[PDB]
Amino acid sequence: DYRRNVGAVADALLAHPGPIVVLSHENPDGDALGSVLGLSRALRTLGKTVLAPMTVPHYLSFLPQPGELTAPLESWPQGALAAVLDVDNNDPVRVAGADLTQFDGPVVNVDHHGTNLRRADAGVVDPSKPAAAMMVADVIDALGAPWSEAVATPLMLGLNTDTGNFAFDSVSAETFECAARLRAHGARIGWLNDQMRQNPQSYYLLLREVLGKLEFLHGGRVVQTRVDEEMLARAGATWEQVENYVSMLRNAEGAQLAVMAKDYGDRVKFSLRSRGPVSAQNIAVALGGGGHVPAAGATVISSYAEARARLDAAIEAELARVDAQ
Amino acid sequence: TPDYRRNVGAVADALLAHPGPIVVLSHENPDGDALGSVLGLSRALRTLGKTVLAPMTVPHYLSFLPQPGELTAPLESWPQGALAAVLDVDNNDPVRVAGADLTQFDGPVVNVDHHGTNLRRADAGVVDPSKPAAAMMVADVIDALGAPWSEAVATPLMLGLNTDTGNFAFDSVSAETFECAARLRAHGARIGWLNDQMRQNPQSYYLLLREVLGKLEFLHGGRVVQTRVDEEMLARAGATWEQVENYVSMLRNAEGAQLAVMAKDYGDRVKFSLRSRGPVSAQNIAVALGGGGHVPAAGATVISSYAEARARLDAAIEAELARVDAQ
Ligand SMILES: [Mg+2]
Ligand SMILES: [Mg+2]
Ligand SMILES: [Mg+2]
Ligand SMILES: [Mg+2]
Repeated sequence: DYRRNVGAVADALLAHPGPIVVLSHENPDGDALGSVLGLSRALRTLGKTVLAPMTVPHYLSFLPQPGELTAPLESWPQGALAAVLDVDNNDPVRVAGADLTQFDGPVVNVDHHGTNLRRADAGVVDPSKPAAAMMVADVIDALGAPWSEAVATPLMLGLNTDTGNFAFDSVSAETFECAARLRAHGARIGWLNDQMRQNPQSYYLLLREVLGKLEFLHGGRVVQTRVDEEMLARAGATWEQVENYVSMLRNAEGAQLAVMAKDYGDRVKFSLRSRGPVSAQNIAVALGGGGHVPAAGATVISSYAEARARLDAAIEAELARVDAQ
Repeated sequence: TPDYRRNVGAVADALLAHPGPIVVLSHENPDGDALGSVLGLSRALRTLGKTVLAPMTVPHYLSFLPQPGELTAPLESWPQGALAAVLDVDNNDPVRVAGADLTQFDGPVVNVDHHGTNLRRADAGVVDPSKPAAAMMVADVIDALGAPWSEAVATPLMLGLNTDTGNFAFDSVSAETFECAARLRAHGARIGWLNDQMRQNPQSYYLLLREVLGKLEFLHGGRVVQTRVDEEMLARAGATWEQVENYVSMLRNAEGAQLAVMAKDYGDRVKFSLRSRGPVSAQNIAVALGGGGHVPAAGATVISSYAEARARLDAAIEAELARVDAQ
């Protein structure tokens, strides 16, 4: 069925005579941007007219060339087809650059999220692939293989970012084979990573702050850090940059729990990473929230001291969880 | 290539045919490729019933990878009838071969290496600088050995592949590099565990980073980034001078910067590491302080206090930028 559906997506794209609007999810990541650019370039080499509305984050701005990605679409072009990647088309609120609730043309979808409703004129959803870019590569082969370096490179970038440079346990042998194909097509791995290593002054100044509120507590097995808007003002950064430090704190030794705490002032908004025989969703269901399986995310509308005490009690609760299991 | 496959075959042949002990060696201060290649070949050779000694000193950050008592201390003499299997280094470069003294040995030597400077002289050998990790080539040798594959063999070879390619990020990564990773992963290489263990940072790392970042400085409008580390900072952090080595690179990553400078202040002298981009020559700046190097990567040791040294480094920086802009 994977093969048959990759084929149906590609056939629908090949058969479409009008413009093709290529879309991904709001706040696009490397997989989103990379899948949209790879598919867009492949379709343009075949002579398709493509619109790709997307707001490029700065750390990814080296990749698009002028006029490849546009501002959000005012209105849908006549005879358009929508190719939605790395997100569910049945979730318009999460699809950025065009409003799918105002469109009635054919819709095609390529996604690797298990939450997908699996409803489109032609679609392929495969949670066992760790990046939509892998799936888009298979579509491009099914389109007639319009390969070039310009197509391969953005797809390799999305393979990279969605697997954390081939570090996550989602990486299968098939993931590596796809990277081998992409490299043979010309993907510029060295250039990609020289570009992805660049960091703004904001990053360093904010990481000086983030580390300023760091403590190795619980006798040595839990780490905790904290960020306020003054710290953001002194670093010259934004709140969407604090989401690059909880990963580094999970990496601490002799520890089990790495807690980030965003302190807007009138509420605390947590990100609680962990590792080992400790779960971080038995603290996100012990003070409320949502997420994925090992992740977390809980908002306490109190001030700073109180929310942290609530969190510490929930952590001793996961501690009894460990003492029991 | 037939040459490559013939030499892989000759190396496996010499290993299978040898009746006595096989001493498996790599270079001093082993990296992930050295340890991972030594462990993969040693484990494979043991499933074929061979007597293997693997003398190696493992650095702390890699000590998760060997089984306890899998490696030995350096050999103070050679077992009778031994063969030396030298990986990830040239056997004609004995100073760099750690764990045994190859100038005292004249039994059979086998070599598996991927550096171009290798003299290519061994009783059986294969050198291929187009392979980005010796662990790739060791995997090919294990195929030619006929040894049973398993997670124990595949996992250490996967680490060497990771560490020598920078997690598949260097320009040396080829299609066949990824084809090798796929094959290792299919054999059970524990990719998640490996990257967990490689990102296990002691408290010292974070404290030292805070201190280093505490002295970070952006100068000349972002073009120049600069910091330093002294003994007080290492005392406060519980850190070593060794841990001050991944910092000149994290600084070169600063956007808009054409020059990164790290200064190590030992009380009586200051060692400067300089990296530059675009038109800025780190060499000219280093030569002005008494040092030198390549155009984008240079160094100098000034025998003074940090204050005196910094003033002279600022002066040398101003001249270089002034030359660049006047061009
Ligand atoms: Mg995404
Ligand atoms: Mg994705
Ligand atoms: Mg090496
Ligand atoms: Mg090597």
